[PDB]
Amino acid sequence: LNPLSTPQFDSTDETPASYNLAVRRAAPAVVNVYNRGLNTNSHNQLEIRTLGSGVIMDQRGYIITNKHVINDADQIIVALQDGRVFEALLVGSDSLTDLAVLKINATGGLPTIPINARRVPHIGDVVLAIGNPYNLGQTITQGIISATGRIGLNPTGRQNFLQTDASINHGNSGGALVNSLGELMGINTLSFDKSNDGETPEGIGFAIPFQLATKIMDKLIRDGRVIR
Amino acid sequence: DSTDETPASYNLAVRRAAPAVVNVYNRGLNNQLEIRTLGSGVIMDQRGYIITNKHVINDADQIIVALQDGRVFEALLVGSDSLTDLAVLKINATGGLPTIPINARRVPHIGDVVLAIGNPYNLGQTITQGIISATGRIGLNPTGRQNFLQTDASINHGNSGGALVNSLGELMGINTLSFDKSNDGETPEGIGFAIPFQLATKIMDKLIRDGRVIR
Amino acid sequence: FDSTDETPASYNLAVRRAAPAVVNVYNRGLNTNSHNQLEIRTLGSGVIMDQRGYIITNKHVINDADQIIVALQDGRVFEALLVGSDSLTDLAVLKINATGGLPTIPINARRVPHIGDVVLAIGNPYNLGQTITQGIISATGRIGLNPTGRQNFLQTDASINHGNSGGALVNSLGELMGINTLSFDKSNDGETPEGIGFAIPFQLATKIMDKLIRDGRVIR
Repeated sequence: LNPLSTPQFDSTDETPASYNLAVRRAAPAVVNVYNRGLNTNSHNQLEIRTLGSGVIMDQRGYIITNKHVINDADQIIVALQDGRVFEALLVGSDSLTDLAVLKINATGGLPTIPINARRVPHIGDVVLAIGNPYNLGQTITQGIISATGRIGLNPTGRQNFLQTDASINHGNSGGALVNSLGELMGINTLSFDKSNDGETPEGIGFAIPFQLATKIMDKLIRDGRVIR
Repeated sequence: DSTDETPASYNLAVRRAAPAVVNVYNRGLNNQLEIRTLGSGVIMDQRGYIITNKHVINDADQIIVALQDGRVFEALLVGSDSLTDLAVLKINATGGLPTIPINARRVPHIGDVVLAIGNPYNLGQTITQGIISATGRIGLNPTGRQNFLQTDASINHGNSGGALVNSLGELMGINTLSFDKSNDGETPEGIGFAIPFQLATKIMDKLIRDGRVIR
Repeated sequence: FDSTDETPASYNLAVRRAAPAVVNVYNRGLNTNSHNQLEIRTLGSGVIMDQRGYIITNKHVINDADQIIVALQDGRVFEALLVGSDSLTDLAVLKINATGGLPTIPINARRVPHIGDVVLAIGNPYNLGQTITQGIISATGRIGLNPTGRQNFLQTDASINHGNSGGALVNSLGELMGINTLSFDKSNDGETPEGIGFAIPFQLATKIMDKLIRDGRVIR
């Protein structure tokens, strides 16, 4: 076999501006989550009661999602972008953060979300939201970090939310907010649909910061509940 | 023009692509000709044929095309295709019309930055920015077997038939519909669909040659 | 892969440069039951244009105020005085009197917005607190008759909501490009428009401000 390498050939065209690198790194670890409930008022068949997204946090099969998504589920289904579908067990949940942890049991290696514990999110950072709006299939939307928390009391009622204008819709809750490197910045929350005044908000969404999310996950895995 | 290239900008894509995107008006008799609906169109190649969506020009008594340079021409229908929702128009202008950049070698990738170019609410040509959000989508309607690019570049009534382009100004798609199905009153945000350019060019060529898509 | 040494794409430089000079503006209404609390009649934003404490906002934000309150991102809160307003351009100028230095918005008088330029909108949507949203310049005025009825609006798809009016639209260098105003929120067909917002170009806004400061009003 010839010991010398052959030239590698590459595109002859200019490179389009793109966040595909972040997508390739992060999106395989973001799953579609389905809450199925027995329809008691029919023949007890399972049906999708609500849906959202989730993030595979480690190779063992632990997944973070939102508690409201999986509340009162008779069966929780997790679908990966490679086509695999699993039934998940509920490990635990925390109402104070609206986070829940699921566990799946898989034979083949699981993709995991990139996490850089030393990365500090900054206002103005470009972010991608990854989730399953309206069950159309995994969708990537792009925005920036609009705020990283609040000092004063405010309409979210919270002080540590990330805020973003990456389009968030029903189905995105529990999914990932990542930066342009594919690093997890947060877990997207429920969508903000209507203002107190009755206006339709545009480009206003919230996420639980990743540092808090991982801390809560670890507690739920270890103890099955958050003791404070 | 002495254009200042300093700020972060997609003006390069705009200057290359936007002159080739036209405003399309579907006018019907009343007493007189009123606008029934409107959209956009893309001047595709040196031949000067314009692509738009069939739903934009359907049942039109008169089709008007307005170029960004201020000229206004009646357009004549070359052909259309219901399955792909595409139509091709010709205008009676002399040649040399600005054309959209097209790169047949380019594969749209999820995450690519894109600009939507069209005429939302008859405001005049409008550029909005997003990314390719997904590929191979059946669209707003759950039943179909067509393939769409999905984008979060904001599109509104009046964008249909318009261009979706990348940072190079290359045509990625023809914007076609916005997802608007609500669960319980909320408004879907940032979910729009476009016909991939590769399909649009294949259908255009068939309509130019045969006047219809022969299947 | 290992992304530790990689740098996230960011417009934080523009935010750090411009955001401190963008204030929350509150139009307070006392009514009968809110004499001793802040009941908000109207919500908006404003831009500190110079160290003296002159602030640009929109006239509709401050119309009919019993009191005008301005809050800075550094936590300072001031009573603001109405210096003047211009109905034609829907601009108003406020004045605050502060002991400590004030942040001012970056201005590059030679820079002009171009279609496709990346922009950040900075304001106080829904009283959430200062919020940065990102879009591009969608249009720079219109030559002919159009649905805004005006010819000089910047149009942008940076998300704008109630509370943003009077705030800043800045480019990637943090330079002021315009003053955000009301967005297109409901079409005649009953649809909800997305990504259609308008701003007054900064050159026009600065001219109006200068006149209002000098005369208390635009003299024709």
